[PDB]
Amino acid sequence: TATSGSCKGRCFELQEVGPPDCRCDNLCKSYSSCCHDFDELCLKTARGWECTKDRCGEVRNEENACHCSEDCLSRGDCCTNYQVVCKGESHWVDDDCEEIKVPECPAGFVRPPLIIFSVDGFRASYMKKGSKVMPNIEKLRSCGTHAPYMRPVYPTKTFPNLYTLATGLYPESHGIVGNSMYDPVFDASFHLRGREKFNHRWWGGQPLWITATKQGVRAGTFFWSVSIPHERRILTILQWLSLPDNERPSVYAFYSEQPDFSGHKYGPFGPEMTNPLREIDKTVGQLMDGLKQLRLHRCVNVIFVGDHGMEDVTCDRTEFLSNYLTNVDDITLVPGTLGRIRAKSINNSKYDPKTIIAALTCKKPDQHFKPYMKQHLPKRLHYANNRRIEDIHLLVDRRWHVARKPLDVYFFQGDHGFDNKVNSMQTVFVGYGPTFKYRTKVPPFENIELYNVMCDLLGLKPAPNNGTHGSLNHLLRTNTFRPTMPDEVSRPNYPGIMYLQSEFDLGCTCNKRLHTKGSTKERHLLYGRPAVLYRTSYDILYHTDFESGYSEIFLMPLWTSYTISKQAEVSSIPEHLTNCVRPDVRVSPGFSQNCLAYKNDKQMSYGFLFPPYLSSSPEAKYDAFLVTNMVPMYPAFKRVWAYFQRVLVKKYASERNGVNVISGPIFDYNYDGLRDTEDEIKQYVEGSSIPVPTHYYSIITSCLDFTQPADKCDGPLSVSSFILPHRPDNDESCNSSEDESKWVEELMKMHTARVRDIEHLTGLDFYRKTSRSYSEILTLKTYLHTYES
Ligand SMILES: *[C@@H]1O[C@H](CO)[C@@H](O[C@@H]2O[C@H](CO)[C@@H](O[C@@H]3O[C@H](CO[C@H]4O[C@H](CO)[C@@H](O)[C@H](O[C@H]5O[C@H](CO)[C@@H](O)[C@H](O)[C@@H]5O[C@H]5O[C@H](CO)[C@@H](O)[C@H](O)[C@@H]5O)[C@@H]4O)[C@@H](O)[C@H](O[C@H]4O[C@H](CO)[C@@H](O)[C@H](O)[C@@H]4O[C@H]4O[C@H](CO)[C@@H](O)[C@H](O)[C@@H]4O)[C@@H]3O)[C@H](O)[C@H]2NC(C)=O)[C@H](O)[C@H]1NC(C)=O
Ligand SMILES: Cc1cc(COc2n[nH]c3c2CCN(C(=O)c2ccc(S(N)(=O)=O)cc2)CC3)c(C(C)(C)C)cc1Cl
Ligand SMILES: Cc1cc(COc2n[nH]c3c2CCN(C(=O)c2ccc(S(N)(=O)=O)cc2)CC3)c(C(C)(C)C)cc1Cl
Ligand SMILES: [Ca+2]
Ligand SMILES: [Ca+2]
Ligand SMILES: [Cl-]
Ligand SMILES: [K+]
Ligand code: NA
Ligand SMILES: [Zn+2]
Repeated sequence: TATSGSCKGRCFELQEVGPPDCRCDNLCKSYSSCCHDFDELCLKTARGWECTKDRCGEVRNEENACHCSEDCLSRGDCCTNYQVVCKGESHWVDDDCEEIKVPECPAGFVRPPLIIFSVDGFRASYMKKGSKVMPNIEKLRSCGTHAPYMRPVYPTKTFPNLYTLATGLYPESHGIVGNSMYDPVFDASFHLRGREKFNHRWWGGQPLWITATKQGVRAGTFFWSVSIPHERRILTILQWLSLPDNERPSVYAFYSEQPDFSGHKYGPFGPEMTNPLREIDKTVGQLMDGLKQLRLHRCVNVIFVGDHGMEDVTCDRTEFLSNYLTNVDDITLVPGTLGRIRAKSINNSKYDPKTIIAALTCKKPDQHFKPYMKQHLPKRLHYANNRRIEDIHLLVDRRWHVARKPLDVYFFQGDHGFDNKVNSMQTVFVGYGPTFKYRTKVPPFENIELYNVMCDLLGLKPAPNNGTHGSLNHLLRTNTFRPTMPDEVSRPNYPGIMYLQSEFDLGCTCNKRLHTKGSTKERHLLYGRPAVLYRTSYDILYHTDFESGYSEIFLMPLWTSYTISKQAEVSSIPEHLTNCVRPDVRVSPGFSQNCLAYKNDKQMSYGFLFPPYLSSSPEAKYDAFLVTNMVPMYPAFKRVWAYFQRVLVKKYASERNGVNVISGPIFDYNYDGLRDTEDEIKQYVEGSSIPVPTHYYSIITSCLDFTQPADKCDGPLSVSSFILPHRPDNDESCNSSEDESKWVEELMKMHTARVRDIEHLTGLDFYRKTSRSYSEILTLKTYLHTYES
């Protein structure tokens, strides 16, 4: 570039220029392309950041970092404390909270601006634990809308989380799957240090600044160069807010590398952390004071958000793969608070993923990581459908690291990156301004949801993303998004009695009419039938104790719904009943399973969706053993499922005052988080067309007010759900030799899920017929029961 050009009149210009011009935008530094005089003109520091009484009314000196002259407000370049020191005004933090019912903006503003104030490593518990030293942040939190915590995405690192904030996408979809990555298609490596990360090919989706710009709404920079001091970042935003109407952005971002930087050195709660928290709070105060001087403090919506939390982690708490693998030199590891393994050489024909997994599985009693093939990771992590994610993954216990060899580890006392349900990884959310609610607490929610909300705040249509638009309506005073329930694509058949017993050849070892036309359906289907959102052929089957949507294409239920009261009795299941699976006279032989395929398949057995253990009556129990209630299950998985059905369902009914359960299969052989089509299924029961699920789900709903039984609930609902992997072993559960009471519940907690996760995986839409607002239901569908204290 012709660096001999000048930044005079151009400092922090919003639109980058190309060669031969030199640049004065904030990215110039990152591209070594700033005009020669950029530091001199654009990064002024003279006299620091604060007006003093002696400077009030000064003649303007262009060398100063900020101004205390009479003309500074119209120029938009006063120091943030100018009006306090020189005009007897109060600091924003010292003013009482006053509800902001409507935007109170200068003429020419067409919408309230949005400022995203992002703090790296701001762990959720800082809001309480640091309260005495963060009065500005505490005022935003108490006066605005806040959650107790916000859940990050996995991995709980900066780049994946900030880019999720910007796009509404899971890392597997936006592509920023770690702070370090290898892309095999491009044969390229992304690192925190170096130039490859600047290549646009890494950054997928459509970030908020693009969404805005394409829709005619101007944006400030999102990236801030490390060397631009925070006070200059703030002053820059405030100068941009003073631009003419057709030049001024509507969306802005601030980023702070604190408290993360100090948290890595000192741990999350090291005594050294107080000062960083005070410093960040000071910066918030600068911004708020600056807005108040500009008459924008009741105009702009401020989002105070972190990217992830921070855990205690030390060099000694490192597991070494060289203690497990004889062949450690044949692998490449992406190390730390997660592990990702691939072959060092793609020409090495002796590398074998299975052997690596086996050598890493339950080898030391206290082992502080667990290996997975990525498709076997908990589905809630949504961490598999990208070629940048290695097939072999190590989920590392909180407080630990993994490394390849001890020499890699020859400082830090804090780190992050762990599973996003871990409490130490949670972060913060506050929204303050005219469009957010006043003095309102909202439940915890996921950061994937925020893109849609920022688009709502800006009048933008969001690009397609992984939020559930409307699930955060309860944060907002205005600009809610009101969607319609998706249209049902396939209508059910309602078959009657159409086949005689002797038409079947199952190969098994061997008022009723009111219940078959759906007379207890009100009790067992409490929220309406699920809607099927794709083209298929299915049947609704009614029974005294349960209702099902039976797929003629997959030869099993898509869903099975049943209600269990607090007083339900559990009964024995003798094996002669399990062996004598009965034809369903409503469903053709051709569209049914059989016992022979199971007898022939030495690896596959079967279970039942409605639990025979919880049958209400003799008439009713026969229904539990219908061929249309059977599902393929490996013997190892039947241990898990039997415990859930025999012990856990009744325990949850007792605790919750009844539960409604919807269970069913999931097929996701391509690990994309989406329902498989029939032609994607990789495994059948031997000699048959009976497809093998990759997972089994259950959605367990009750009354939020547990004084009301689940079947007579007048108000909001409570849900917990799971997506259990259908595996042929229990190798994931290192204590699985013990009784199920010692390991199954732990496995289930790990595989906790949102209803929305199940919806993606099944093409079903739940909760169609409740008494509740649709936005309330969408929030319910995004809920995750995390099992953390
Ligand atoms: C979370 O939300 C996101 C956003 O809604 C959901 O992701 C979408 O899911 C769709 C289904 O998986 C997917 O749709 C496919 O789009 C293809 C066009 O894709 C390009 O163009 C779009 C639009 O501008 C762009 O967004 C895409 O961006 C991806 O790829 C670039 C690299 O080019 C990456 O930088 C970027 O990060 C992003 O990667 C992510 O998605 C790709 C898949 O697109 C993954 O490979 C990555 O790992 C990463 O996850 C692209 O630039 C389109 O071509 C597809 O159509 C084919 O396949 C379907 C199969 O059902 C079929 O109907 C079509 O006929 C067609 O078939 C032909 O191609 C097949 C595949 O090669 C072939 O085998 C057949 O024989 C046929 O010839 C399909 O429509 C959409 O791209 C993504 N969007 C994003 C941003 O990720 C996501 O599902 C949500 N998650 C959950 C769990 O709900
Ligand atoms: C609001 C918002 C802001 C930004 C800008 O964010 C940044 N501006 N400037 C820096 C950043 C972050 C990275 N970075 C780091 O120093 C860093 C720090 C810790 C870790 S670690 N180790 O804690 O994970 C890893 C990297 C360099 C400085 C973005 C984008 C997407 C543009 C990044 C999106 C949004 Cl929505
Ligand atoms: C895509 C991407 C690239 C890079 C490399 O660097 C950049 N190259 N090109 C841009 C960036 C930074 C991000 N970025 C902005 O912050 C921005 C700038 C101007 C306006 S504007 N023009 O609307 O005012 C709005 C937003 C868009 C442009 C990074 C890292 C983190 C590696 C820096 C992160 C990302 Cl997500
Ligand atoms: Ca020029
Ligand atoms: Ca799939
Ligand atoms: Cl990483
Ligand atoms: K078998
Ligand atoms: Na085991
Ligand atoms: Zn960090």
